[PDB]
Amino acid sequence: IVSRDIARGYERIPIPCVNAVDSEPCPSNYKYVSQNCVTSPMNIDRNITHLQYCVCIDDCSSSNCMCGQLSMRCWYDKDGRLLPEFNMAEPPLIFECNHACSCWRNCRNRVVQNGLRARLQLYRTRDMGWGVRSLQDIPPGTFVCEYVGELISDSEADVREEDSYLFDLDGEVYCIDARFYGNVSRFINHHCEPNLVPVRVFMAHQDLRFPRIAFFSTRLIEAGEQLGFDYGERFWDIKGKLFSCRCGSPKCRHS
Ligand SMILES: COc1cc2c(NC3CCN(CCCCCN)CC3)nc(NCCCN(C)C)nc2cc1OCCCCCN
Ligand SMILES: [Zn+2]
Ligand SMILES: [Zn+2]
Ligand SMILES: [Zn+2]
Ligand SMILES: [Zn+2]
Repeated sequence: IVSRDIARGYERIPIPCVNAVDSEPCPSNYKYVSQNCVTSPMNIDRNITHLQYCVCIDDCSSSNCMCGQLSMRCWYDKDGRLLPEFNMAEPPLIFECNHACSCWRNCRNRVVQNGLRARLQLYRTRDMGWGVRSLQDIPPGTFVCEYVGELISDSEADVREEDSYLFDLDGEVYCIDARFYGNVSRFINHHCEPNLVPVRVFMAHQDLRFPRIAFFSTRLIEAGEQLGFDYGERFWDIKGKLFSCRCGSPKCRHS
């Protein structure tokens, strides 16, 4: 246990850092942030009159909810987990209720905006690197964590040497660079048969150029199991020429 909480209390629950492999301290060559940040101007559309919202008089569990319609339909069940019908292979955009909605803060269409609910842990792996794992079982379709970092423009990401922490939000594209500023997600390793899938979500604003990346479990994740997600083709078309994926999956597509 090299750190009581890498989030310094910014998350709803601590994210401890342990090392049972060697004596290396907890990573400290980056700034931990719980929400996305920018290192320049960024004209995100936060005009409240531009927000589409609902006028539900219930807990937004009816087919009339405008926010559910924008999401195709509300995909969250009573527990806040994605319904079985959710398409993990090609996730729809999710629009959660916002402050312009007539509903209450505890309505059904609010999950990602409620923050971290799982017991996660940053840990030293065998390959002398770092990974993240759940310390509890996590049912399928559960929101685990958001991919947080430095929001930057495509051209800006194009002049950065270290590109191993980028995440594309594919006119005019933007990326999230978790190299200098990032949250626990910057430590999740790649996996060809991922237990985590990224979903584009909109909460306080609905500027389509700036979706927020939420990781939902693709199946039951057992306590102690390491978290992972598919980095994608761009990552491997570039890094594939430097090393082979070691996710160790019988279906590994990058080794
Ligand atoms: C590591 O894998 C990734 C690399 C990326 C990258 N790399 C470039 C390579 C060339 N240098 C050039 C360096 C020049 C240096 C000059 N001193 C700048 C960074 N650029 C961009 N977007 C910008 C592409 C240009 N646009 C015009 C299309 N996105 C990337 C997304 C990646 O997968 C992310 C997958 C998830 C991984 C999560 N950890
Ligand atoms: Zn509603
Ligand atoms: Zn609502
Ligand atoms: Zn709403
Ligand atoms: Zn692999």
